[PDB]
Amino acid sequence: WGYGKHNGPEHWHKDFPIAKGERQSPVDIDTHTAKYDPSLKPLSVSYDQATSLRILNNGHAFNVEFDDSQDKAVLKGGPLDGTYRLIQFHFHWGSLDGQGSEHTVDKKKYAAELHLVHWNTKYGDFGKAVQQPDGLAVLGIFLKVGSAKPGLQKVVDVLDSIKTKGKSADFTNFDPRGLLPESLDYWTYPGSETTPPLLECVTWIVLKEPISVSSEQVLKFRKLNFNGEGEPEELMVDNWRPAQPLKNRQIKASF
Ligand SMILES: CC(=O)Nc1nnc(S(N)(=O)=O)s1
Ligand SMILES: [Hg+2]
Ligand SMILES: [Zn+2]
Repeated sequence: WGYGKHNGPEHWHKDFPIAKGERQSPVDIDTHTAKYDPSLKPLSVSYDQATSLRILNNGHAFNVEFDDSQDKAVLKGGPLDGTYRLIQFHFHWGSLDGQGSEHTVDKKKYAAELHLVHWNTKYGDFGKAVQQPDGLAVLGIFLKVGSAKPGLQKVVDVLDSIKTKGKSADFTNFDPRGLLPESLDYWTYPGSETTPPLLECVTWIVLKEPISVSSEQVLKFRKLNFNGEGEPEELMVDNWRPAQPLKNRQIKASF
C-alpha cells in the first residue's frame, strides 16, 4: 500500500476491505451542515509532562514517538469519556501548498495536517485499544503556509538524520505544545485511522484554527523519501488519503 498509482488509496480495499466501510476517515467538513452541539465540553490538553523519545521515518511519514507508559501527555474533555494517552504525532503533506490535508473544510485543502494520536487508557495498551469503537482519539491540526512556526523548527532540522525508510534519531525534550493553535475550537465525528489497517476506532477532533508554518519549513518535509537507503529515490510527498463518504454521520461543532 502506498500513495502511488499502483499501490495508492484507490487500491487499499483489496487487502483492507474496511476501506469502504461504514465510518472511514478523512471526510469533508461542511461547515453549514455541522451540528453545533452546546453539550460538548472544552478540550483538556495536558501536555506539560510529555517525554518525547525519538523520530523515525517509517516509509510513509515520520513519527515523533512518546513515552506512553504513564499519563504524562493526555487528552480528555470534549467528546471523550475518559483519558486518552499521547503515543506519537505525524503529518501528511502535499507536493505543492494547495494539497496536503486529509480532512478538508468546505472542500478546501490546506498544505498539510498534524495528527496527535492518543489511545484510551481504559484499554491497557494501544494494541487492545484498536479492538474498540472508542479506542483512539486523534487531534487534527491544519497547517497553512505563512509565517514560520518557531516550535516546528527542531523537527524540521532533524529530518536530514532520517531521510530514508527505517532510519531513526533520538529526539527527547520536544514539547508538543509548541504546535497547538491559539483556539481549541473543534469539530468531532466517529471515523477511522486513515492509513491501513484503516481501523474504525477513532473519535476525530479537528481544530478549526490552522497553524501557519513557512514555505521553507514545509519544503524540508518534501525532501524525505519513501524509499529505503540504497534504493531509487521516491520523494515522500502527497502522503494523504482522499476524503471519504460521510455515510449517516453528522459532524458536531463545539462552536
Ligand atoms: C500506530 C498508529 O498511530 N496508527 C495510526 N494509523 N493511522 C493513524 S492516522 N492516519 O489516523 O492519524 S495513527
Ligand atoms: Hg475498533
Ligand atoms: Zn495521520
